[PDB]
Amino acid sequence: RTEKIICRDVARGYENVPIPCVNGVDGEPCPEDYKYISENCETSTMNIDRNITHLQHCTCVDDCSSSNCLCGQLSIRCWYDKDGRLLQEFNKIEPPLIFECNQACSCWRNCKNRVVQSGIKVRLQLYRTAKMGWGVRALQTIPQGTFICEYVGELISDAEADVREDDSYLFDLDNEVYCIDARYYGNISRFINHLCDPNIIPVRVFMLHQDLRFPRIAFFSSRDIRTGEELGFDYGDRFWDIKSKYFTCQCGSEKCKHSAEAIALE
Amino acid sequence: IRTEKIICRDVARGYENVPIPCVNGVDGEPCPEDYKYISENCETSTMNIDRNITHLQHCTCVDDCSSSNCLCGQLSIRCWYDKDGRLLQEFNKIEPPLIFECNQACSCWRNCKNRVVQSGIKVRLQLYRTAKMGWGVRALQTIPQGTFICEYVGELISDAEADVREDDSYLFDLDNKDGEVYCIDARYYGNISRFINHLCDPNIIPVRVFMLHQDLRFPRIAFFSSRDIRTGEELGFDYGDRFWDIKSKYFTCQCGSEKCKHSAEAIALE
Ligand SMILES: CCCC[C@H](NC(=O)c1[nH]c2c(c1C)C(=O)CC(C)(C)C2)c1nc2ccccc2[nH]1
Ligand SMILES: CCCC[C@H](NC(=O)c1[nH]c2c(c1C)C(=O)CC(C)(C)C2)c1nc2ccccc2[nH]1
Ligand SMILES: Nc1ncnc2c1ncn2[C@@H]1O[C@H](C[C@@H](N)CC[C@H](N)C(=O)O)[C@@H](O)[C@H]1O
Ligand SMILES: Nc1ncnc2c1ncn2[C@@H]1O[C@H](C[C@@H](N)CC[C@H](N)C(=O)O)[C@@H](O)[C@H]1O
Ligand SMILES: [Zn+2]
Ligand SMILES: [Zn+2]
Ligand SMILES: [Zn+2]
Ligand SMILES: [Zn+2]
Ligand SMILES: [Zn+2]
Ligand SMILES: [Zn+2]
Ligand SMILES: [Zn+2]
Ligand SMILES: [Zn+2]
Repeated sequence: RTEKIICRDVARGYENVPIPCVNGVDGEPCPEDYKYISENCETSTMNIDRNITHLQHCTCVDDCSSSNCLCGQLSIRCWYDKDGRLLQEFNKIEPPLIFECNQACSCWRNCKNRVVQSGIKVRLQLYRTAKMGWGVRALQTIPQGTFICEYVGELISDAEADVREDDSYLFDLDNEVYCIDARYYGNISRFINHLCDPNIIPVRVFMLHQDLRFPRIAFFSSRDIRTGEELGFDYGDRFWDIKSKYFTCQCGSEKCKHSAEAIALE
Repeated sequence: IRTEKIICRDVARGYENVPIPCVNGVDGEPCPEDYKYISENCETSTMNIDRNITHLQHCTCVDDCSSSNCLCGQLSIRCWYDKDGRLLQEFNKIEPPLIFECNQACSCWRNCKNRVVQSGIKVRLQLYRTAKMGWGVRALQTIPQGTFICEYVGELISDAEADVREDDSYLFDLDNKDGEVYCIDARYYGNISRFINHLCDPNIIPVRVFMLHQDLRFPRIAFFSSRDIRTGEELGFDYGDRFWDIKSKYFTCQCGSEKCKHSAEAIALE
């Protein structure tokens, strides 16, 4: 069975690079039961605080590579090396909040503290997996620490999330608590699966606003990733505690945490 | 015999598609820094802009949105951009129509033909010291008629706020004929447009445009060339008789055109 290219770019040109879709596994057509968006949307009054005088910002006259950058200090330090990658000493288990530079900073748009706001740079592909439906994999080697993509979707309150009947695309910001629901509106990140041996991590980031209701979710590689490797992050125990009553994990890792065999041993 | 100095390689600090340098060959005035350059409109208090994605009108096109089926074109009466991204010749240059560009709710691609203003500055511009009008903006290249130049960017404020500030040197009135009145004030936060002088023989026109939202209270202001512009020519638009009927009480127009309407030479004729 050939691996049919079925969409040249599921992002319709909204990302820096195309995201093709292929399926060499079954007959499932290119997913179209959602609206691809590259940035978060709202479907009720959120009124994100965008008051430019409310932004904390830096006064740097360099490239914001020094430890005196206020934006870096709000992040404990700027965690981006010279190439835009997270430092090796970055805490991949309890990631800090990242405050990037913004439109109030005196620095230039290309300073060292602007990785997530500059968008996707790696070649990704939406593909049909063997056991998990659609997935996302790398079309290039990706060094550890590289920004992959943002979890983009519909901004909704925790109360609205509690009413909705499909939480398969719901990312809880864990702040009043708000969520990103990618069920109806989403980007490439809604197709990234759970892996008990993840290779990307979510990190909360502020960029062009600092409304603490709405951190933005940035995925970075937690290790070097080989070409063709599926991308995945740890959906978390709360997800699998709820979803256990319906299905079990198919990641096939020797340290799988939620497989039938694994849960049966409990 | 003063030589021209380059005093900033990009007043936009890299926020635009292209750098916008500033030069002075006229006096000792340094690069203006009494404002904050921003590439997009800002808020200093809650405007409650309607950004509900389900309120967007959008098209269902699969092509490059060049057909008459495109709803976004229809909302503008038609799509007024030609294949090159220029406003059509028959486009009304007096009371122009609202332009509704395609948006994130449309099914078309980000590169369709109805996305000129949201794609940003493409022509090469220069901030320079004029002889009689302070700073101005001039073209570094030929600019054919109909080309998008830049957006009037600044701080969104209410009518009542504008009336408190009593300073319209950098104030653009959106002139919403229906309901709530808002202004763009580029005094404190602005982009290259704040530096565009008034000309009695103008070569650009402002056009109200909607892009990522369709809150009719907050059209965005897009400047397009109203004629072919030659390299070196200062850009300017007609500030409007209302501006001068207020300001001529204080100073006269220095555009120096034979068709000047606000000169001292012409102020004694009527
Ligand atoms: C589909 C999306 C992946 C599953 C999704 N993850 C998250 O919400 C989530 N929030 C957070 C993290 C993570 C994985 C972190 O790592 C840290 C944090 C960003 C601070 C907060 C999820 N978990 C759920 C639990 C119950 C009901 C629905 C659920 N959806
Ligand atoms: C300094 C900024 C350029 C002067 C500025 N122009 C405008 O507001 C303005 N609005 C409009 C157009 C124009 C020039 C149009 O061509 C048509 C339109 C876009 C529908 C509405 C101005 N004029 C004023 C008159 C009185 C008090 C303050 C003022 N500010
Ligand atoms: N490790 C996993 N084991 C089994 N199913 C998974 C796993 N990870 C993701 N899934 C499936 O994918 C859903 C989560 C989605 N966000 C991921 C995209 C999904 N695979 C799709 O094709 O749309 C889950 O509700 C599961 O149906
Ligand atoms: N036609 C004109 N004649 C004389 N002064 C003008 C003319 N057009 C603009 N100006 C001056 O520039 C102001 C408008 C500004 N938005 C333009 C930039 C301004 N020249 C500056 O140097 O900052 C006016 O209040 C005047 O001070
Ligand atoms: Zn800095
Ligand atoms: Zn900063
Ligand atoms: Zn910076
Ligand atoms: Zn597993
Ligand atoms: Zn269309
Ligand atoms: Zn459209
Ligand atoms: Zn379109
Ligand atoms: Zn004049």
